[PDB]
Amino acid sequence: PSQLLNYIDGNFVTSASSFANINPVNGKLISDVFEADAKQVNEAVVAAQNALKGPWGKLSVQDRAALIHKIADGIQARFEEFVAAEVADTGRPVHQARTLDIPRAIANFRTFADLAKTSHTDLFEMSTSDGSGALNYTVRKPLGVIGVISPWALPLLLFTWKVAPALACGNTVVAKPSEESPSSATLLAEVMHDAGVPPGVFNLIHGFGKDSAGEFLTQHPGISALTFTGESKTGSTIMKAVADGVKEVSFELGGKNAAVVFADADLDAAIEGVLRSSFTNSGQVCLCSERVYVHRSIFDEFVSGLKVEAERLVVGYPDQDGVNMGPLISHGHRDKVLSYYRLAVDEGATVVTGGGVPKFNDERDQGAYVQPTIWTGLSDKARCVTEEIFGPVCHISPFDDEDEVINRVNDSNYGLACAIWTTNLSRAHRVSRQIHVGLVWVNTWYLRDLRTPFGGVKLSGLGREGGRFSMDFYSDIANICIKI
Amino acid sequence: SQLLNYIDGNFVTSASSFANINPVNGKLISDVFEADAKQVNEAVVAAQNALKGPWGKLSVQDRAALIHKIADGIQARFEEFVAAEVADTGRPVHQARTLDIPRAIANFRTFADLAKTSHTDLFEMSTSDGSGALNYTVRKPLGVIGVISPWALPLLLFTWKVAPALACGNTVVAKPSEESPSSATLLAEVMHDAGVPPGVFNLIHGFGKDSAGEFLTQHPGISALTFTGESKTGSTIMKAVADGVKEVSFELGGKNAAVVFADADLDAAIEGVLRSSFTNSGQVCLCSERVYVHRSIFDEFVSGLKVEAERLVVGYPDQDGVNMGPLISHGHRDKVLSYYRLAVDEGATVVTGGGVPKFNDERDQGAYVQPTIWTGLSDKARCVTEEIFGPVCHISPFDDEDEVINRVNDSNYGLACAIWTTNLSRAHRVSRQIHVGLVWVNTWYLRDLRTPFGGVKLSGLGREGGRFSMDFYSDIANICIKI
Amino acid sequence: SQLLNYIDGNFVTSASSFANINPVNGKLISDVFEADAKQVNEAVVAAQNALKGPWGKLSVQDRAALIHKIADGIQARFEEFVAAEVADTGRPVHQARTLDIPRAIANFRTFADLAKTSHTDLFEMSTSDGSGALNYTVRKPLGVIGVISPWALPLLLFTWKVAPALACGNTVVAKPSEESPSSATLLAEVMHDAGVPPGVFNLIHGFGKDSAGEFLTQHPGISALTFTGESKTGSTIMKAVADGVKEVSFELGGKNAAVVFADADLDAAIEGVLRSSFTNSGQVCLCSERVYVHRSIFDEFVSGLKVEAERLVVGYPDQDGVNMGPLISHGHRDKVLSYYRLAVDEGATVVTGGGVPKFNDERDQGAYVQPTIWTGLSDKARCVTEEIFGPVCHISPFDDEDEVINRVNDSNYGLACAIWTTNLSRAHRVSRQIHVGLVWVNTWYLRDLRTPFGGVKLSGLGREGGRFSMDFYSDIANICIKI
Amino acid sequence: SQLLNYIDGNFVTSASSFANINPVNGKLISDVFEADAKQVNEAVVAAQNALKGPWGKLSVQDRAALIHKIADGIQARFEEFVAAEVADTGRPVHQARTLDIPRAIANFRTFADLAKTSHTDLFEMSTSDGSGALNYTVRKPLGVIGVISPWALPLLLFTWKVAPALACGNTVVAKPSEESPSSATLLAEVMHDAGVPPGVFNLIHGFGKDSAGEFLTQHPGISALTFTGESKTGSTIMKAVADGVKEVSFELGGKNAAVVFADADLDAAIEGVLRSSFTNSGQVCLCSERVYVHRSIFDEFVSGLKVEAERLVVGYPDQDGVNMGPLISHGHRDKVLSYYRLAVDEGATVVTGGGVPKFNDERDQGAYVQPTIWTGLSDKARCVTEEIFGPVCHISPFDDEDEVINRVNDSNYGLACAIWTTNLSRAHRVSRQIHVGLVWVNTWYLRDLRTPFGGVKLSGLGREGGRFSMDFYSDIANICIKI
Ligand SMILES: NC(=O)c1ccc[n+]([C@@H]2O[C@H](COP(=O)([O-])OP(=O)(O)OC[C@H]3O[C@@H](n4cnc5c(N)ncnc54)[C@H](O)[C@@H]3O)[C@@H](O)[C@H]2O)c1
Ligand SMILES: NC(=O)c1ccc[n+]([C@@H]2O[C@H](COP(=O)([O-])OP(=O)(O)OC[C@H]3O[C@@H](n4cnc5c(N)ncnc54)[C@H](O)[C@@H]3O)[C@@H](O)[C@H]2O)c1
Ligand SMILES: O=C/C=C/C=C(\O)C(=O)O
Ligand SMILES: O=C/C=C/C=C(\O)C(=O)O
Ligand code: NA
Ligand code: NA
Ligand code: NA
Ligand code: NA
Repeated sequence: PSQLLNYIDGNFVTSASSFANINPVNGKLISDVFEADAKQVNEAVVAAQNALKGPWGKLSVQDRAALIHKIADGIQARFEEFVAAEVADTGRPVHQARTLDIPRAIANFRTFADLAKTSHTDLFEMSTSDGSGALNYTVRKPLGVIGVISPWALPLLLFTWKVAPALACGNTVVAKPSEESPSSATLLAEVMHDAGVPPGVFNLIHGFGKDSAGEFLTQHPGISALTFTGESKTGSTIMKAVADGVKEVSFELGGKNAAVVFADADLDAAIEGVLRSSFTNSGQVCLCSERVYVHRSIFDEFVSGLKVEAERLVVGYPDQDGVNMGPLISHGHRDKVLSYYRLAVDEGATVVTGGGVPKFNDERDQGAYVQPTIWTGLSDKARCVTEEIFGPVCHISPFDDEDEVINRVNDSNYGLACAIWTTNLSRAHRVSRQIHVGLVWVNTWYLRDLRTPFGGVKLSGLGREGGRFSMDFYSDIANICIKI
Repeated sequence: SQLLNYIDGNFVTSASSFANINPVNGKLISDVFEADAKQVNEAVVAAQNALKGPWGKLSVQDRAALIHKIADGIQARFEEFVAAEVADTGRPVHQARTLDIPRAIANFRTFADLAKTSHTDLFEMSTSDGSGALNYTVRKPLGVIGVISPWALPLLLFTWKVAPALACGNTVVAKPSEESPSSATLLAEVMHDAGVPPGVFNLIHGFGKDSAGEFLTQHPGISALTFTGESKTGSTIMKAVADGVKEVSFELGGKNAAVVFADADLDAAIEGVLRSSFTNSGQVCLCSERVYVHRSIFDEFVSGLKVEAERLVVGYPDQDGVNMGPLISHGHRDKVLSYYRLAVDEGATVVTGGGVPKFNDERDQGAYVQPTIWTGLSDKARCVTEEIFGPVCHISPFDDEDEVINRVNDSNYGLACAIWTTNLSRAHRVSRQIHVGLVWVNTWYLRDLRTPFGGVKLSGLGREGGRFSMDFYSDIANICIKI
Repeated sequence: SQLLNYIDGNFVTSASSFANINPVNGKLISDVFEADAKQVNEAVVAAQNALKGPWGKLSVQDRAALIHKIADGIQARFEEFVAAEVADTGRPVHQARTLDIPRAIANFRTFADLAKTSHTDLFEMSTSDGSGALNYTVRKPLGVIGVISPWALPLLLFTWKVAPALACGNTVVAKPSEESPSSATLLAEVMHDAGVPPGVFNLIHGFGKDSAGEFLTQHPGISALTFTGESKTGSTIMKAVADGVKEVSFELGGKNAAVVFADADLDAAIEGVLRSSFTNSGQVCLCSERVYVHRSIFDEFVSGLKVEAERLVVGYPDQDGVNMGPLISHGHRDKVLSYYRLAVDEGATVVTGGGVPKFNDERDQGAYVQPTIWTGLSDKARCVTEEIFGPVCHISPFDDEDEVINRVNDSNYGLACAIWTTNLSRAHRVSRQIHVGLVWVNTWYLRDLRTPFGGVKLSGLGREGGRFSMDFYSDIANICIKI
Repeated sequence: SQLLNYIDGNFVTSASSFANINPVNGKLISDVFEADAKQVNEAVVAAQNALKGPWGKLSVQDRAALIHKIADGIQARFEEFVAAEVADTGRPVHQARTLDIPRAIANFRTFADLAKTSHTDLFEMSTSDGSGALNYTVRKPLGVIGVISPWALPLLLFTWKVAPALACGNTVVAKPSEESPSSATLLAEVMHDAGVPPGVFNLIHGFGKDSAGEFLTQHPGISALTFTGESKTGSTIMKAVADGVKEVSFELGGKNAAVVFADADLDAAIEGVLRSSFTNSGQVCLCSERVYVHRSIFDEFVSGLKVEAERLVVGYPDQDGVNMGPLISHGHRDKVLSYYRLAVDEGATVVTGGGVPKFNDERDQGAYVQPTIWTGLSDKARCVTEEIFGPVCHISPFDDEDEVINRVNDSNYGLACAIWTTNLSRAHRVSRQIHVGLVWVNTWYLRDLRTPFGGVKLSGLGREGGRFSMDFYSDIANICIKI
């Protein structure tokens, strides 16, 4: 069918070997993707290094920002093509792609272009022993070549979340999208080319991780930084890989996030909110709630309500009427998720709903669908309650006391996000500050202001991105001290 | 003299002890107790528990007041700290009195003040339902901070990490260099006497591999590791903490250049390069071991620096008009001399020094070397590309501005650079093109503690100082309220 | 018993003096020397000259250190300051010990700390020739700051202006209220003893119109006039400095509302509104003279507040259990009692108070009034729209959230508002809709000195506090270097 | 043509009208309708109401998008705006195409962008009960912004105020100079076509006293008055708004100095001072009317500048290589020529110029004057101390750096200064000592829109630009939540 090429030094190029891109809706082949080899990865990095010395390196911040807005214009001009690409790779509902995924990719470019135009640095005056003084001023310069490695959860959103600030800060880029979701990134390369982005500034390499393009990229001494979103264990691997070169790193690594529903929550809103936080993108978001804590006084009503709403969810085709959930990303990921579904039963869970695979009795049975699933009855120490599944699942447990639930939320090796439901003013601020995570939402979930710091604690990450945090990470911060 | 660990509010010995040796005369100063894995665990657990005790309940203002009390404690025992630092390292008493100890005090006071005045951000946004949302950020303590520090500027560097760590409400497990354990031990006494709650500040003594340093980096209970020292050690530590994805902050030395343009105040530049090459006997990460001087003033510059270099007094720390003490250790002298010989083998001209002075007293059992200047090596020579960390510099002529910028940047390191020029445009044009974290113009190692400090390439990861320290030593959390 | 001016490093008398009267008993406390136009000129010229003296050459660190010594000086004479504030105003000794004097000290320390830690901005831009330019900003002293303060919280308000003025390196000519001259005079002594150079801080006593206050505002040698007091006086001062285009900053009182929603913690709201209505006998610009209570809890709220108001002990500043002292002066009492009468004529129900207590002792020669609560007036009544500045509130029921927001905002003033609610969305939704400079939720007059402070409409111009004071009391200069 | 008011979404005429006259040739360009007091009231009331309409409901993002569409609209009619600016003022077409119109576009885009990216502050504090509090600040629209602008840079200065006003969500009543009403009227058309809701932007035409300008300043319905123009007028306006305590922001011109040090690039400095003295025929608030040149290069500088001034082409706005058009009006020429005479009477040597060119065509009916250079005047001469606002400069020698700093600062004005020097230290040392809001080194009027812009002394009150505009055109509110 279609073919997805690498984009290296201003040219789309094939490779000696290719791999299949499979549609998870029906198991069908979508495209062949050309896997970049070590030589092609080197060529990309070298091209990126050289482009720093070319026209790109000479652009004013204003001209750079203008070109980045042109990249965003180019995505907007091919909006439905990008929607189609993202949907084909992942099975996500078309409505989700049209409202979350593709708009956020456009917004990523525009916001960081704007931040680049408006951001400034610092001036520090000091006295000296001779009485004449000195001036210290800081500047932001490009860090150099940014290696970007992104996952399949929100392919274009996460890819552009890294590529946008990288380019806004005047860096050049070598970027490796997930082998599961290569299409929109390839379309993005086309937009870059058509927008007139100079050769070598943006390079797209396809492939896998170990023994493939991903590993080749992290090991290349020519990069200045590696920014990554994906599995915690992969973060550790990458951190070791770049250590000999002391490369700058930025990791967002998923979690085992909790939602907490206090007795004073708006109960219908909380049920809807937890439905969203547990089952959005079929549970395949690092920010999803796989643990839910509900006050004992409302526990039964909450569980019954969520069961009903989960069973109301339409699981099916991306453009099907009223669809809420598509499949998992791949048969391989479904294997992991189903193994946890089995483990929960073995650990003594009550399966409130789901727990298996829907039977469609059509081509979708060859796809990688699972049921939205709710568990109760597990202890806080069960594997299914402590390890990240990354499926459309949550376990629900009662609690009695505010300090109790705070400690239970924090009793985790992860620390990415938490969502709290309460109508009480003091409770909202008092509890949120005590949760050991990078991101707290109160009475909502995954509401994003791109200027805010975003990241996690513990195994969930290293560093922050977003707003000034990205402007700092993707820049060399240099202090220049002038003796007067 | 005995130096004990300080764990959970108590001074404790260990099963193993090692020698602390004065580098001036090779004499024994103290027995130092080496923390084992069990004690390192005891320290981290104590620090974890201290976050949940009285320390964790202090307001930012009360926390800052207590930190100013630590600073008062150092000031009150000022000469004791001076003598501890001098005994360990052989540094001139005058340097200890003007740089090392006052900076330690200033580190605590500055970060205490930054903590009092610092604030975070508020972002407003609109939502679909027309009600809006607000996102605000807060800085919280990161948790337990692991601190591993080197011997170059013992108390200064130790407190450069410990002060912001405490100011941000963290607890600390700190391991000073086995070569300079004394002032950190006296700090533990000041902390105790100021009434810092047990577990908040813990001091562990020992080495790196198979010792307290390694055990600290491997401990799952810490939240960050901040480190200053050798680049290869940074790499090792970065691998060590990777499985726990710990926050890291590294300053890793370098091979720094000074550049003297033809329009420099020549006398000021000679004096400045003498300072940047030979301060603390050249044992500062920021020292200029490479110097580039415009061809038109090269001979005059080299001659002038030779004269000044040979006027330097190498002797006892309290000796009249002393300029230089010994190197930190005989082991370090072995490294440095090995480089002295390598320079000759590489075809260098030895403008001055190149050996060790002869004292005919106890100092001959110490670890002294001479201030040394080389010329005549190529840019690819090992002696011009590898960090020596001794009182040495190589001087090379250059002709063009773009040329020297490229030669300065042609390095796997990238910590600092000092530029000498009287020209306005040149200062700003050139400074911005040097690939380092820190540039000084017409000075060297002039420090405003609010500024970002750190390196690029093999010279580091991250920035500390001012708000960069307030961010690194804090959990930054975003709280989003849907209205 | 005699209060002198402090001009160019010397305490000086004047040709005329006026009486300082104790409002507890109407007795004479001291005679105060009134600065004439000639002495006001002498003060401004000395302040101009001090800018060129040792004060001008101090580093920001040395300046901050000295300001901390001023604070130390107040702390060393803490009880004398308490006695001074209490004598002039009749405020309870407990209030003076807990609010007034500690805030004056905190004012100096906080702005000293901000001076030490604050920095400015660097902007890079590209140019036609490809070489670029740098713009950087600096904060410099504005010059001579004229400070005019009121009698409400005499030392607190005086130092609220003097502390940032001095922290930013200005020199100062300051005129405290004729009603409360004592603590400002003691402050002059602290400055003197602290070694603040002559001319840096000058104290001038007197009245407003046709006296020291007027003369100061009309002097061409000042660089700014900061003022807290009556709104119409703000307008007068704004016209007075206009020909010189002087920088101005005004906080001008108001007619503040407290709002108690049906979901409020009722007991907390009652105690809260007791504080916000009767603190300092209702003589604070931030006091709530209008109160809106949801009709479901209206009767219960008014009953509870009546009981608590009637439990207030009104009396001597050192009286066991005293809660309220007198009004500042007989003349101010005349105004307040005029409003007490007007309220009755306007149809008010007097829930409690409404007159003067009968003590049958020397307090009857003082300026006491009763804490007072009204109900039953229209939103357009004079007693509900005009600032009384006494220990009084009118309470009105309301039904709807949008209704009460509009009623709060229906005012020519806009200083502060206190809102009582336990609902998360309501707190943030309502607070952002109130047209004032300052909103408190579930509290009142809780002050973080870093925050912007000021009013809208007739309640002010500009903001002070934190960075806003650092900006106002500074020349902000932009320096652009073409490279 | 005919230029109408734009009020509540409609173009409207008036009872009275006045002439718009081309200063190149004295010909009538348009009739302009003068808004009366009734119409000013209608505009302010329309602005107040528009705050409660769809404008007030827009998200910051949607508001910024709309402002970007305003900018798009000006760009889409770029040459129409150019022709309008040129017709009114006689400015060179090249200047209008490179400075005036592009800056108007950039004004809207920059403040739209700043609105999108700017945020506010979060401060945490501890309280007695140990539960804590949080203070967060928000930026809200101030309300109705009155804008009064002058004829020096008509659309640039008009949009410099209107853009941040709209970006901060205010509504606007704006009064452009009677001398240059065209581009503002075109801007009203752009707003209308972009779909800016009725009442959000209102344009009123007329004069000052007893006309639209005065009526606007006296209207109690405005929330602020921002103004650029003559110092005396700023003073008058400051008095006019005083009774309402309206927020004010003033930039008020000056008597700016250029300084040329002996180490300057002399050719660059000659070119630089040519630009700073004669750009827009010297009709910019920032122009250098005083020049100080080191004695050692004084003669060479003056001869060089004389030659370059005499090569300036004075003539038609679209003439081949024109450098200078006429002055704004015959009335302004009367003022400027009166100063030309006065300089001679004060004993000046007329190095070049001093009269009016003879064209022998329609330009003789215009308002042209010659670029003029004087020498030989005292620092106290009227022509050296009073703003002329024509294409003139006086040049005086100096000997010492501290001397020249004092001479530059010896002025009742303090807007800007340009300094020429190749020395690094001198650039930073001297710039910091000049008592003005704006310093340029080795350039002049190089603008980064994010930087603070304003003057000291009689040259202004407040700063605008970047965050300073975001603060001025907003209500800053502090919301304190007790937890
Ligand atoms: N950046 C600097 O300021 C700095 C300071 C001193 C030395 N150095 C460089 O390194 C050389 C010094 O030798 P060194 O052994 O003292 O440097 P080092 O970097 O190995 O030692 C620094 C600190 O880290 C500890 N450490 C060493 N190995 C460790 C490990 N595997 N895990 C945890 N901690 C470990 C040490 O005990 C010591 O406290 C010098 O020649 C110089 O080039 C740099
Ligand atoms: N905002 C506040 O904190 C505050 C404080 C005190 C009083 N007030 C209000 O004002 C009334 C008090 O009367 P007041 O006379 O004491 O207030 P005032 O505003 O007239 O006096 C305040 C200060 O300004 C000075 N002053 C007065 N007129 C002046 C003038 N024309 N030029 C220069 N300085 C002048 C005074 O001497 C005093 O130091 C109260 O009833 C109350 O409503 C407000
Ligand atoms: O040996 C390296 C020196 C580091 C200096 C600092 O960290 C400092 O001065 O803050
Ligand atoms: O005539 C006065 C100059 C005004 C310039 C500006 O306000 C600007 O360039 O922003
Ligand atoms: Na796929
Ligand atoms: Na030692
Ligand atoms: Na009195
Ligand atoms: Na005209």
